[PDB]
Amino acid sequence: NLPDMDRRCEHPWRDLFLWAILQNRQEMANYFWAMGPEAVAAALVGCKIMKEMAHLATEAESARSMKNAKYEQFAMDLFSECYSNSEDRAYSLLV
Amino acid sequence: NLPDMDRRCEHPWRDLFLWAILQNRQEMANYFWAMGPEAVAAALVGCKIMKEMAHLATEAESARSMKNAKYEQFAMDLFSECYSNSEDRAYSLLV
Repeated sequence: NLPDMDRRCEHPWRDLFLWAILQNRQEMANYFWAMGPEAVAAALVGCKIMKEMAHLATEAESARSMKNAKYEQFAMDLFSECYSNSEDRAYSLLV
Repeated sequence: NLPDMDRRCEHPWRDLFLWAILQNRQEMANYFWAMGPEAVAAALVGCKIMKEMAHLATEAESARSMKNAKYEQFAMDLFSECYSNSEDRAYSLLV
């Protein structure tokens, strides 16, 4: 059921962001988020995955880093910019 | 019962740290601590000796300096570094 190994990924930045988030690589995750098409949803996904992995982390330092992921802050700030710009396209983006 | 005056001290940094701590010379004590083999235990010893001498100090300035010795802070920060590094060798160090 796996796709063709020879095909280009339809959402390459989405895939790279997921791959970097799933292994607590927050700098690359920030870069792939800043290079992605849908950044508010991506930041919310990153927030969810980080708070899900914070429970599974064995080391205290990694768990602390996951608990201080600040991806929800990225979503909030980007939506603040969007809502200041239009305040009507912002609702469409929300829905 | 005193040892040989001609022999090298087995723990020279330990002896210098004790000598500097016992006379409220905190800069040399910090140097000898930073140059010692077992620094968490040495910092805890310095904390103990400083809080013991703070009661015996006659002048208020010296007593204040002893009461602000911040050797326990050195032990805490070094153990924070050690616990962040391994978190398993840290327990062995503790025990």
